[PDB]
Amino acid sequence: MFAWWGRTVYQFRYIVIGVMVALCLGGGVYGISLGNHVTQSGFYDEGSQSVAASLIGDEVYGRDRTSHVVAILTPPDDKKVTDKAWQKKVTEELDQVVKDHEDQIVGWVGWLKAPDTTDPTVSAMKTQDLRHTFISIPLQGDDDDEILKNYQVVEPELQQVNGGDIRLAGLNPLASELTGTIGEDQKRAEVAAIPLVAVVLFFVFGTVIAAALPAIIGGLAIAGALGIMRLVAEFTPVHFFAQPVVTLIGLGIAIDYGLFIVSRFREEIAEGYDTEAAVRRTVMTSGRTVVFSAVIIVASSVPLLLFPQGFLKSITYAIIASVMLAAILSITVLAAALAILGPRVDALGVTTREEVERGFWGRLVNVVMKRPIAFAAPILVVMVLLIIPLGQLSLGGISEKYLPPDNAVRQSQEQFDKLFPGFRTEPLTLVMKREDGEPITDAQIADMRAKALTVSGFTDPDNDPEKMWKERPANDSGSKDPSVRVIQNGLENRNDAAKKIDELRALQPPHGIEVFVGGTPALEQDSIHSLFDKLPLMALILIVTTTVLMFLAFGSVVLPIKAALMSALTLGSTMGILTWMFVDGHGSGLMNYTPQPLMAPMIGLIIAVIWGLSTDYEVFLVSRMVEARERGMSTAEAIRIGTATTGRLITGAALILAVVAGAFVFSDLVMMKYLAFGLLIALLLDATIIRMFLVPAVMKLLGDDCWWAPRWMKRVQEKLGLGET
Repeated sequence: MFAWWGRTVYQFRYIVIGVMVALCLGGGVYGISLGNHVTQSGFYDEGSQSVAASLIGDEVYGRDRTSHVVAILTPPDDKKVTDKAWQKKVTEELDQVVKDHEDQIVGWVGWLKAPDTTDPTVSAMKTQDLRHTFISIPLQGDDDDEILKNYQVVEPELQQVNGGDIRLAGLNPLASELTGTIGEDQKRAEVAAIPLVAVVLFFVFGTVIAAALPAIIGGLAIAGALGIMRLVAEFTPVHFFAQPVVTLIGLGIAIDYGLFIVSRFREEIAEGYDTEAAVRRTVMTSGRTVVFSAVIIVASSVPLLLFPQGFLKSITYAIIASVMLAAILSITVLAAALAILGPRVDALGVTTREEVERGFWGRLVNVVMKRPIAFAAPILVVMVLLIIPLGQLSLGGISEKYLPPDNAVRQSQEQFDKLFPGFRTEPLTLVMKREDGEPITDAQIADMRAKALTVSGFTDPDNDPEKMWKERPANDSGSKDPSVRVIQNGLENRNDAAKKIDELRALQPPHGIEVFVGGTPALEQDSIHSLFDKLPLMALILIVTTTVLMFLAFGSVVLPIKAALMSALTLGSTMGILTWMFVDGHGSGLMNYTPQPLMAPMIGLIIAVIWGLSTDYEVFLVSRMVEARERGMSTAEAIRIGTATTGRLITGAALILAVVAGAFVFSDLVMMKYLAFGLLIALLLDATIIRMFLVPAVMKLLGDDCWWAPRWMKRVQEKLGLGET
């Protein structure tokens, strides 16, 4: 058991050193190079009819690659686009890029390719003043990654047209801007964070090693996480911006764990215990808390596996492997290292009031317990207002509003969207499939169109129903099948989408043929519906699982349901404050971002994380309160000893959470600013208001009830082998 590994680490000291040092360099080269090999197109389309209709549509008519990049060309010296010499010049320039990238571009299409054309919409492309015209440059590729790599192959030559004066916007210029914000945020973090975390560590300690240890743990952590994921990638892959967030969160709570390990070790050394005895009780003492915290986090993450998605699933998978690897390094490499040197790790030093505050905390807790209603009244009245704002919530999807207002690409896009209205559309698709496989008659088409025309409220920009519900264009790379045909059309107001969506699904097609209703508005409204359909069951599993787990940690049945209710209150209050600052806009002008609806599954993730985090700190605290109560003594003694042996710990764990929170205020990315700020604010509010107000008051209210426990449940607890408090 632990005694065995205790003696084995001395007998195998040489190989654990040779392996773990070899592993970090090996994991570094294999990790920095390889293992992240997953696509970015496909984290949201999961099941439903709209996705089947999208695969069938792409399979028959072929993927449409014209809506990738739109470049706006402007002649210098205020010359108009009708200038013929310039057009020839840029055409040769265009032909020059066509000469250099035949393997990436199919070709260019637009009014320039046919100045004298009878096509209405193309004559509607030129602006009424004949001063601006934009062209589309489709690129080769079967997925967005190959496309992006082609954009990076062509961006130089495309950015060199018009003597360098050319603004590049669109899908690929934006994807490039996003991943570049990734690199800017990583480097910003490594040049703003490692010095800040260096001075914060140096200002809390007095010896170099104690402050240098969390950094050593941090470097080994990312190396071992990249190695874990390299092993994970043979079965399931991990991707995205969601990886650095996983490294900052894991490295943070991991430093918290090693903070509680260095603190408990210094404490046992100061009481006068030898290294072995101290390490054995700290091991079990910490390890039992980490095991409880981990099983709690697992119960917080598995329900998402009850309802799959993708991006979220990959993150919950990353969290489980990150917390488990953190616990393993906490109870293996670190504990052994601290065991050999011991207190002479603090010997050399930099050669070249905590008790007064702890007493103020004791006098203040005695004042609170002395006049509790003066605290209970304001807290519970503060409670009603938390959910007032919660009701206001709206749910939406991704769009160009997701970037900061000073980004060049967004303004270029907004200019395109105001200069050339009507070209950008999000249409609903009517995918038609016959099971006989035989062709669809012209009459069957005029009949389907007449029934789609029996529903009002659908856009008609031409002002003519004969031209409505056109057939989709057939590209030269689709397996044309007369068994499938699709017609599409946008909405005048995306808000009537929900109403009209129910009208589209309710239509009865002809006898033998089947109709599929698709398009991006339907996938979004079906994920929204499925989430608000499975939200009650999610909360149900979350509550029953956390209550039984607390019924196992504690011996009571009322205390777990009480903590569950107070954790639900904290949850509701957190999402109510978030809706109160992100939906109505109070605070948007200062932090520089635009208020808009949130992506619901991210609110599910934040609820699970906050719940598990507050529960872990509740188990750590009441776990020490119960250990002291189980050691005898009166209630006031157990209270004082608890809020005395941990005031300095919860204070340092808070300083740490604030340093990391300042690193997430520097984490950039607007949708990351909303999430990271939500977690930081709620975490500080709960960890400085909820725990310290609610706990002393509730325990006081219970009184002697705090110790009751059914007899058969105490024998069950004893029959499993648990109770080494």
